[PDB]
Amino acid sequence: MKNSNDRIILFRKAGEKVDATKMLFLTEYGLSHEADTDTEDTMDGSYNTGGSVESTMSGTAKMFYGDDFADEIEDAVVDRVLYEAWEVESRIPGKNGDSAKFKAKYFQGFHNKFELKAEANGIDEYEYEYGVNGRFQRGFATLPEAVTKKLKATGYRFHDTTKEDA
Amino acid sequence: MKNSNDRIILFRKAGEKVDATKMLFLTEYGLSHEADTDTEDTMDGSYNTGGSVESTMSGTAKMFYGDDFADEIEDAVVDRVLYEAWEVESRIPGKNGDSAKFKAKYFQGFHNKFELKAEANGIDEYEYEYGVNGRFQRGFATLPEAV
Amino acid sequence: MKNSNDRIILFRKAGEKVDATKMLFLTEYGLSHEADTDTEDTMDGSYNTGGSVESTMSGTAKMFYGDDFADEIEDAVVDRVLYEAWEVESRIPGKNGDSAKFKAKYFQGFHNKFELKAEANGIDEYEYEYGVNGRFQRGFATLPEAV
Amino acid sequence: MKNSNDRIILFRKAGEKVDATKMLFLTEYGLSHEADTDTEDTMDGSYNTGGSVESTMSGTAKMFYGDDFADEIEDAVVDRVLYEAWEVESRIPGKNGDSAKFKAKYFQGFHNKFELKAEANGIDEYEYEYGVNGRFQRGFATLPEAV
Amino acid sequence: MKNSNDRIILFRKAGEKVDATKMLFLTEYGLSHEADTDTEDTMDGSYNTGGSVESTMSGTAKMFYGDDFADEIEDAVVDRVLYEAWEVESRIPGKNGDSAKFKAKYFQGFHNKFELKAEANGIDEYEYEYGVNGRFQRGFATLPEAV
Amino acid sequence: MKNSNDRIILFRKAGEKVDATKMLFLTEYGLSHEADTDTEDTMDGSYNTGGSVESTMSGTAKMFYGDDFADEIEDAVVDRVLYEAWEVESRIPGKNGDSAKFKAKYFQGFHNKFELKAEANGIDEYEYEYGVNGRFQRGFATLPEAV
Amino acid sequence: MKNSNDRIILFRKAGEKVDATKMLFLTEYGLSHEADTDTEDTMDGSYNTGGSVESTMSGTAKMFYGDDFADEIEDAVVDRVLYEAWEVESRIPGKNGDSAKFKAKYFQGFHNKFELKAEANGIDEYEYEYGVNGRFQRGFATLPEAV
Amino acid sequence: MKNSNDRIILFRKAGEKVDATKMLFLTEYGLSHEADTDTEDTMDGSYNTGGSVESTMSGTAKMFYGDDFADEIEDAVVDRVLYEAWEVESRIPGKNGDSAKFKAKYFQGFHNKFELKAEANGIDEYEYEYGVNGRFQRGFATLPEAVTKKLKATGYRFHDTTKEDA
Amino acid sequence: MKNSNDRIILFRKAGEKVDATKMLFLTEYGLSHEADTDTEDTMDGSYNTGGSVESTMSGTAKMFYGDDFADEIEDAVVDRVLYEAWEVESRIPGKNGDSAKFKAKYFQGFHNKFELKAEANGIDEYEYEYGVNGRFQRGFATLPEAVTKKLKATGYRFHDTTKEDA
Amino acid sequence: MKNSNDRIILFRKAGEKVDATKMLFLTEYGLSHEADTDTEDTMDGSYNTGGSVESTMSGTAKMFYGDDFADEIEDAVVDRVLYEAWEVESRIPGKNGDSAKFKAKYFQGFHNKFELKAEANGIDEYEYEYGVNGRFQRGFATLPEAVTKKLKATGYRFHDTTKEDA
Amino acid sequence: MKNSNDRIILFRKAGEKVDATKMLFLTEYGLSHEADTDTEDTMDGSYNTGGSVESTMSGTAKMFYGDDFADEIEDAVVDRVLYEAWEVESRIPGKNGDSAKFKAKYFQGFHNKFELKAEANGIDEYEYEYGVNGRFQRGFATLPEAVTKKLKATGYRFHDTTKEDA
Amino acid sequence: MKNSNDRIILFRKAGEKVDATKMLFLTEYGLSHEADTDTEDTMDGSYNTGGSVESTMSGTAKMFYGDDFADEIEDAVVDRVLYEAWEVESRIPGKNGDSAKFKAKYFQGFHNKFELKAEANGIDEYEYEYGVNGRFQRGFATLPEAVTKKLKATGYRFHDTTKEDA
Repeated sequence: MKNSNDRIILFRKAGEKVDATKMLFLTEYGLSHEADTDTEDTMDGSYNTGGSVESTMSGTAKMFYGDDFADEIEDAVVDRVLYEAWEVESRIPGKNGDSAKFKAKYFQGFHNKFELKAEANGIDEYEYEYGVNGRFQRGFATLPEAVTKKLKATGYRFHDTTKEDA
Repeated sequence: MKNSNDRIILFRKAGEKVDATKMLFLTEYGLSHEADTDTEDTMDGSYNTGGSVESTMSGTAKMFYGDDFADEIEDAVVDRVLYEAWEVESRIPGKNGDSAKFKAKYFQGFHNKFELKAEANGIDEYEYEYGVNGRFQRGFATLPEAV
Repeated sequence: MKNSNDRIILFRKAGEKVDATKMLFLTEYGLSHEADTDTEDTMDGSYNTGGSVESTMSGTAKMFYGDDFADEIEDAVVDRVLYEAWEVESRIPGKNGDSAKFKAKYFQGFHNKFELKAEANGIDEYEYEYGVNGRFQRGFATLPEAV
Repeated sequence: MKNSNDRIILFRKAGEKVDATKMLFLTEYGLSHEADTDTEDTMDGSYNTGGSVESTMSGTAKMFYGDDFADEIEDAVVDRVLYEAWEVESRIPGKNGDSAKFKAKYFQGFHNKFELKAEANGIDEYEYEYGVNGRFQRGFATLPEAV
Repeated sequence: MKNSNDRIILFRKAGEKVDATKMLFLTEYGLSHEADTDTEDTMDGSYNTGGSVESTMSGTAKMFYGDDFADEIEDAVVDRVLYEAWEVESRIPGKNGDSAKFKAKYFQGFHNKFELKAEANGIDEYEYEYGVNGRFQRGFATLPEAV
Repeated sequence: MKNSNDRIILFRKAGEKVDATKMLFLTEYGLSHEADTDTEDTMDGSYNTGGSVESTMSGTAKMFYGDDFADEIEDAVVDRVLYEAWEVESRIPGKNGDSAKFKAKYFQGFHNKFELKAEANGIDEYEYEYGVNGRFQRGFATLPEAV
Repeated sequence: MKNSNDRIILFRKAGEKVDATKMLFLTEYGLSHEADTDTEDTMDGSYNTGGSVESTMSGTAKMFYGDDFADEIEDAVVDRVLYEAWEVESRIPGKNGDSAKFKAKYFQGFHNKFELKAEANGIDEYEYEYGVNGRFQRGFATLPEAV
Repeated sequence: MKNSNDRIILFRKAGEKVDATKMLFLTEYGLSHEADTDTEDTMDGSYNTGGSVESTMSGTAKMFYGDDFADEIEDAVVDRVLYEAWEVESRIPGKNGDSAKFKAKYFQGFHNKFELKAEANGIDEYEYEYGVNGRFQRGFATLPEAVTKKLKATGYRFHDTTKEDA
Repeated sequence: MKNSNDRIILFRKAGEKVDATKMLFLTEYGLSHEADTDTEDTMDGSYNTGGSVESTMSGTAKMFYGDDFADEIEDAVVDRVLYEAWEVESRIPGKNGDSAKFKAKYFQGFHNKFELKAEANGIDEYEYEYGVNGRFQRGFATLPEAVTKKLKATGYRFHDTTKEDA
Repeated sequence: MKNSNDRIILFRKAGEKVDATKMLFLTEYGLSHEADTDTEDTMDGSYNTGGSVESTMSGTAKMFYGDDFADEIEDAVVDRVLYEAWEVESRIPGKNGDSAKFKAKYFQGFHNKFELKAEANGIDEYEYEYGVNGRFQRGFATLPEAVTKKLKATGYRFHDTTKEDA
Repeated sequence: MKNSNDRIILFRKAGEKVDATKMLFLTEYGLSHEADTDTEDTMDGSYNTGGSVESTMSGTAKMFYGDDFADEIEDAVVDRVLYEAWEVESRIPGKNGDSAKFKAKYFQGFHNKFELKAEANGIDEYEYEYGVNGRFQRGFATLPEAVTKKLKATGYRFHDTTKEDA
Repeated sequence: MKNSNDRIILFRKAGEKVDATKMLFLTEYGLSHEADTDTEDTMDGSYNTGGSVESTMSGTAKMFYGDDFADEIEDAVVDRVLYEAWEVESRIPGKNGDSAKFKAKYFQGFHNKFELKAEANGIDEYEYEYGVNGRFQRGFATLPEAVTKKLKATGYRFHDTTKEDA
């Protein structure tokens, strides 16, 4: 009972004191939290001791002229830049003394892969896989004004005919 | 109660702000909104997916000598230029200060198809299919030359 | 023995509790229940799978000046708002205290399609397809304005 | 030589042993047996696979006031309840002690579809498709109320 | 120059050597041979594959009281028993000692489909499709009861 | 300006050099050449692939007593023997020493389908589809028996 | 207002610069431009892909004795030679120094299909489908022999 | 002759003394019991000695707004929390002095994997793979009231027209 | 020229003195007899010495309410119980002084895998892979009365209308 | 320009002095001759020296009641019996003083794999992979009378109506 | 909002002082920037230290008669010639004092793979995978006149009838 | 802008002084030039030193009665015979004092694989993979008369009716 369009992605470069940057035009998306069971089994029983996680998140996108962000992702991949990213679900606001904040999943890592593709008379898309350093942290997050105005994204409001407006 | 010929239909390219025109000699005009909803099953119940809606309109008209508009359409379908159109119902004016402009639906998209047809001893007829490209807005619009 | 025009058909948005209306100038109305049962074979025999049933109803009607309801429908198909409808058979009242309300079928779902059509020197006709979204309930319902 | 209207057609739910009824105002009734045999080729020859046979019957009838059976059918297609039906040819009685009961075919399955239809100034017609779910048995069956 | 009704058409089960019969009240009868040849391309040229040929025949006829054969057919399509059939053209006798037997085509296969149909105030009609299962042999065959 | 019945159409098996014949009682005859060209897109432009062309011809004719040729055709489609055919237009002779032979198209291939059909109180009609198997050659050909 | 028979239609092979001709006895002629636009969905919105447009034209005409052009067409579809065609509207001359040449559309491509057809006691008719292979240019062109 | 809808899943966190939690809107489901044959073969015979099992269970789901359970599953995967889960088949009640209890398969472990996915204008689903510590235990289990009332799940009962009810 | 429906599967637990148990509603089926060629090749020739076989049989099924057998299979997989199973082909009876016996393939082993699956409004099926200890043995086998009566499996014989019978 | 139907397969067990046995109702067929290049490359050149081949042949079939041959193949697989097999192409007879003989490819080996499969209301097919000892030998071979009469395989010749014949 | 047709590929052989060479008739295209996380994890934390990248770019093409370039690519693959290549995106010109220059991605390497394919009555295409030495460099690049005139690529301008022009 | 039909394949056995042999009825075709980058990376840079190539060429064909060539290929694969082969593209003749010669790619090796396949009422095709010793050589090659006359391959010229010709 939840449309994915609702979820939103925010990015930022760690040692940069600026507001986040939404990721536009991502078609697919995925977030895998694997686990490796450090289990040691007795000869007369069994036990699990620990777990080494291998979290990660995958996404696609469509490379529109306007934003140069994909270039930043690529520079991160090739230059091994640390990036902090969080998916901040819209339409799930705070409960107690929190209304503009929104549910989230904040995690940091390095972009361990990035790969585009393009065909004739076709939009040129790409796919990035992003690691996750350790465990992620959840917590209600607020959005920056820029992302808020983008979220609206109204399309071609009513214009008029015979030269009143383009 | 509305005679079809009351429905007036205009087009123009987005770039050409000044330009204005109307489609002539319509025989059959048909709008369409097609909702893509295919529920995928669930153990505890079922959910009805909300999919996109590819609305489109198909009209057939005739082709005479004092007009080339249909040629502009068969140009656009190929060059894939953008257009925007106005489905205005006449005899339905504004409410307060918009009386000169009658109710209409405005939508911007491309012409997805052009197909004309000839028949020995008969006037040639051209049909066109136009994809609306998103939500269709409402309001009122003013006609040119009072017709 | 029932003349089709006895079948009365109402719609309204779930949110607008107060709102009420009826469809007018129906020409052909058709309900449908489609059972998806495809047996998959078995060595010892065969089993008939029980699949979902996507019931839907399609109606065509005319479009006149003193009404905009059809416009609300061509709005909903796009905006994909929910609606709920009432297929009430008149001349069939309650049994004990429900006489004013006649038998009907109630079901809530979306409008899956709108397609109108024009024809030179003729009234424009709009057709609509509505998906019922689940089991259709039975009972009796009351008409507005005694008609 | 048999006039179609001689073919009589009954239904009832398996659970309701006592219940009995008949379909009324048939216009077109059609049975069908569809053999799925697709030979897959062989170097030394060819073999004709023996596949299942999904037999089904489709009937259209009218809908009047003194009956709700068709409503039970449009209920079953949704609720996917079992039914069992009798295709009895009248004017064909038993041979020794079964004269009161005429030849018939008996088969139990679900109603796979219901689709009714209206038309301004005309009686509404409902069509149904019933899947037989296996081999159809033969014998003789007795009518109710001598008709 | 041959009136269709000259074509006589017989069936019988392989097991029942003694049994013999004929199809009655044909309205439209049609044989078919369908060659599956799909050339797959080649750099130096092209080769035309020689595929199997699924020949089949479809006939419609009427259904009266003094016959149950059609019921045997609607039995076989389900039970998927083998049959063998004779497409004999009358008025074409042997050449030397086979005059009593007229030219015919003999082929053994299953009945792939049965579909009957009713219509208020009309005789019910049953159609059948029979798959021939291989090469169809030729020669002459003798009719029963001189008709 | 050519009346269809001027088109004369002959067949014969490649092996039987001496054999010659003609098709009789054509009602509708139709040749066809189908080009398979599906451009696959390219970044710098587009290229139109040059694919094979499966030409074929379909003719319907009648079936009388003083001929069995149609039976040879329904034999070939099954046995998948080769044939070769001649689409000769009469009233179009050679130019220098070929006047006795009229223009024609020659092509060798198989008969891809045979389908005859009967109708109570009517002459049975057989249709055939022939695949040409490659380029069709041109030239002039001589008729038998001056007709 | 344009009678169809005003539309004049010429063809010729690219190699044969000198050659020129016209299509004769058209009955129905139809041009078509088909835009392939299938939006693939996006989380933040939707984008309408701009795909290629496979324009093509289909015409049917008659076939007489004093012409072989149609034969050249049924040759090209097979040999897959290039051609180029001119859809010139007569009664529409130039503007300054091009009056002798009337408006026309020029496009070069292959003939994608040829299909002729015969009918006892009637003139044979050949239909052709031509793929335009890219953008269609506009301008004016001169007729041969003043007709 | 058994529709899957009947089977029901119940979860619970081990060190939590509360009633179980149904798992809503699971589309697919699977339960694999692999085995590793600790077999030793003589030079003049053959033998099987033991077997190391690698049981596990996989499931999908659809992430509706109402419940935050998927978040709990995820927290488990990343934090290695032990969970006890059992599928309790409905419509198969107890035989002897047991009517409210239902057939079941009880097992506990750790969630070794969790991974969601989401596309444009599409519901956002996910897939979790859950290990099984050792052998499972079967036994007739009773459901908690909450699960019982959910099981009913009637939909949009008959309302009325012209303002009597929404 | 042989319909698979004809073949029939019989199971039994080894140290149990009872009659076999047919396996109902198996859709697919398979029986792989791999081999490992213990071959030693000279420098001036070649030779095969022996072969280690890895026989096994795979099957699916559909989990109808009536029978609890699938539960027994599962208990085996998890508990490593030795089972003896044979496919006994119907419609191929004995030749010499044997009429009720039927051709067969008898083999013993442990169930090395079992795994079910189920989807919405779908029958819940499963798949099991069963090892084979060593070489199997062929020999005409007789069926137990229970399996014989099941084999008939007639469906909804002719009942009557207007209350004579359900 | 060659229909596969023409090719024919003959089998025989080595230490058996009898005539071959055709393999009926094989749908697919394949014959792979892999190679392993024992190549040694200098530091200033390259060389191929030898090659170890891994030839083999695969086939399917359809298990008709009449013949018990598939059982023999299976016994070979599980018992490691040596089998000599040759594909003898029909319609390619001898050239010089040879007319009844036919072109062929003769090879010996052990059946390294065999595996059947079967579905509901479906014919029960199988697939066998057969090794090849070393290099095969080609040479015109004659067929046994049995195979010759089978090759004809005419179907349901013209019978007669009204009790003259079945 | 970006058609791939816009992007353009330029090639050149390193020790050659000539202008670049566009690559015509490439259908697909791809550019993968993998990464290998040289990460060392403490026993009480985690850390990433470095990253070894494995960039590369893949493309197809269609082998038109006119150009012999594909032959040069092949000679490279087989001869291990160093090539410098850059994708220079059209319709994204310079910003400050730069108008003829275009955005780009310049990288050098060796062609680690090349492979064509061709079917009957089909255009003969090919696929090449090209490594990337280290990190690539971005920077606004200008095109050579040759590529500029090719970019236009107008098709069959208006000719005339009855012998004025071919 | 090049149809594959144009390209032609020529084969020959090395130690045989005869003219080449075309390969008829090949449907598919492929020519892969892999590379293995003998690269050594400093701790403060990177370098490529050499490359070991693994070129090869794959092809299919259709086994027409007329030619016995496929048998020769097979004999090679099994006997490790060295063959020299070159694709000589038609419709690309010599430039300077060369008109009958045609562009080509000459290479020799051993046939490392060969494998046929055949189905019911289907033409019997096969697939061969052929290695390449070292680097190939390109050079304009002339064709042998035999191949030239085959290239024409005209089909069923105009015959005549009523017994004039078959």
